Amino acid sequence: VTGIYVKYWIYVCAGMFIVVSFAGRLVVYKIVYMFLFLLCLTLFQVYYTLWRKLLRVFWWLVVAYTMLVLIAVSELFSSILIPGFFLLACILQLHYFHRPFMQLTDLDLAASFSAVLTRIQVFVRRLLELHVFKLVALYTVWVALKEVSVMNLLLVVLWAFALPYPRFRPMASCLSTVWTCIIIVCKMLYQLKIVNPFGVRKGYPNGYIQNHLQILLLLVFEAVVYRRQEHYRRQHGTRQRLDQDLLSCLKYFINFFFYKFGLEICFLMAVNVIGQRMNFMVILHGCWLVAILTRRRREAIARLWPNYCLFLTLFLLYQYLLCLGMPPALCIDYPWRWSKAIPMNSALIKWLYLPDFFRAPNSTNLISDFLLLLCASQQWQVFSAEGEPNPIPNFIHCRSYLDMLKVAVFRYLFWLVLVVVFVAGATRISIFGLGYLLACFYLLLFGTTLLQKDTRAQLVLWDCLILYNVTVIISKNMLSLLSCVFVEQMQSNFCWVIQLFSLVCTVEAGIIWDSICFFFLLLQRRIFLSHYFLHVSADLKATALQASRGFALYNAANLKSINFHRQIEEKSLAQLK
Ligand SMILES: CCCCCCCCCCCCCCCCCC(=O)OC[C@H](COP(=O)(O)OC[C@H](N)C(=O)O)OC(=O)CCCCCCCCCCCCCCCCC
Ligand SMILES: CCCCCCCCCCCCCCCCCC(=O)OC[C@H](COP(=O)(O)OC[C@H](N)C(=O)O)OC(=O)CCCCCCCCCCCCCCCCC
Repeated sequence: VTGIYVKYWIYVCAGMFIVVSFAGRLVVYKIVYMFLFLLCLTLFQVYYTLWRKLLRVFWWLVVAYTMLVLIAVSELFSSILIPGFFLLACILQLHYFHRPFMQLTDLDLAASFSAVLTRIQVFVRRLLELHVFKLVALYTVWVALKEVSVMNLLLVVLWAFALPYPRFRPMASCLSTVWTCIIIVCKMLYQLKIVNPFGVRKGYPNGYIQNHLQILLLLVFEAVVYRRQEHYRRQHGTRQRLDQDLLSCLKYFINFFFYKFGLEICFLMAVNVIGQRMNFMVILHGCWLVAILTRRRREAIARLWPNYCLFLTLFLLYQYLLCLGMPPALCIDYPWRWSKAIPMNSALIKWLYLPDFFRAPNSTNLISDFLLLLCASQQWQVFSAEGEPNPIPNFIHCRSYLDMLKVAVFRYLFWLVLVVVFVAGATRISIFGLGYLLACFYLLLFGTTLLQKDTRAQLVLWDCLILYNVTVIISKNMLSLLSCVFVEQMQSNFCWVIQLFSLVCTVEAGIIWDSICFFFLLLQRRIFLSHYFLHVSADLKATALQASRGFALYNAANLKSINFHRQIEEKSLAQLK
């Protein structure tokens, strides 16, 4: 207990200070002073100016806060109790939990706990991108959803154009913390009962500042993790190691999952956002995806990556700005929505991503675009971060458990892809379904002969098929307009146009079979290039070289059987004679 108190002390003080909220209405003593002190301490910790370099000043400021609280001190039956408890807690933390805390800040379960803690800390530190990603998710899914307005666009923009540029990431994070503190102050200011009628607070439960508090808590947790990693670091290959057992391969993928499949995952996330949003902006996304994908060689992808990333981040910023525009203070309306008889209506203004007060554009899909941005930034980092033919004969045959998986992946997956293509084609009625069915049929008929072909024609035909699939994706995205904007009019005019395509409105979901088909096709395209498949193709060629002997052996067996029967009949007839 003494060690726990000496170690985990400041957290109790922070919790006690935070517990001072919901003190009826807004009182400067209740919030302003305490909230300002907590914000100053948190900002000092984030910037490491005092709370991580002059913690004596931190203790002095804690003592000063306790003195101010004392100077400040059923109406007062319970209100006079929380300040006393907070003062007592601060005095206790300053009595014994101050010097040992500063010093520390400068049974088979034991081994398991040690291993779990070491793995978690190593992951948080080395794979700091994961932490950054969690903080980004908590800073985007809240600002873009809860309070979509000014005073939250600054932090969103800062992080959005900090993620693809890690050189700006550290200071930007600190700036975000400062901005969060400012937002918190605003949330504390607007909660007062002195308003009486951008980004108004309108505090209902006075739970209306939980977003900024959670963002600050996540930032503090990330900073604490980084500081602990630095303290541990100051104190106290894999590819060849792949082919021993399943555990080694699992650990190797845990290490370098993104390094090899980042482009595939980014394409999959682009398809996912395309499916989820389904608008004109998505038409732009699809056009740019085909533009990148047309250049087949990876070096062209390297050349065109920075343009992709910059275009996508500026597109995200434009989307967020377009979400919040023309504040309702000026009662004038947008240059489109008049009382005129212009052909546009509510359906088209919903489809076309435009700001309208009657139907504000959705703000729970920017998350998918931001995830795509994160994938693109990680892949840009990977791009900037730049014998087996002996083993592969030995996985052509079976060993402990890695060989079975290798043969099931590099040999028995070319047919699962065809099965998935057939299922996708036959599970939804359209012209695209017929095209998928015909492609699957042709591939299945000419499977083995295609496998034994050289890599060139194989990649040519595979790229043709995947480009047809992405063309189908973009065509469905295009026709979603006529599927939703002009449902009744087109239905009355023509019902066969609704027959030939899936005209239902989508509004993970939507094009799911198509997405997995795209995934499997891209995976098989990647497989066709690895060395592992080379000697599987060699085995197929060897099987082709055969088939001049099986017929001979069947004939030999037939001759053996017929001659045995003949001999027994001759014995019988000799007996008869
Ligand atoms: C939400 C919480 C989840 C928590 C999960 C915890 C468990 C999962 C952990 C995830 C795996 C983490 C693996 C990290 C691997 C780091 C590799 C690494 O730093 O590269 C090696 C480093 C740095 O090389 P470089 O300068 O970039 O390039 C050198 C050269 N140019 C080249 O081509 O490269 O150069 C070096 O020489 C340094 C080598 C250091 C290697 C560190 C890893 C050691 C082995 C793996 C340990 C952990 C494995 C996973 C455990 C999983 C447990 C379930
Ligand atoms: C309720 C029903 C549930 C049904 C769920 C079914 C689950 C099925 C899981 C199947 C797992 C297979 C996924 C692995 C993905 C394979 C695709 C892939 O990664 O390509 C292989 C890549 C590409 O080659 P390369 O490393 O770059 O080669 C170096 C160089 N380029 C060269 O070639 O020169 O690099 C590699 O070659 C790496 C090869 C590693 C592949 C290992 C696969 C492990 C499979 C794990 C299956 C475990 C099943 C457990 C069953 C439990 C039952 C209770």
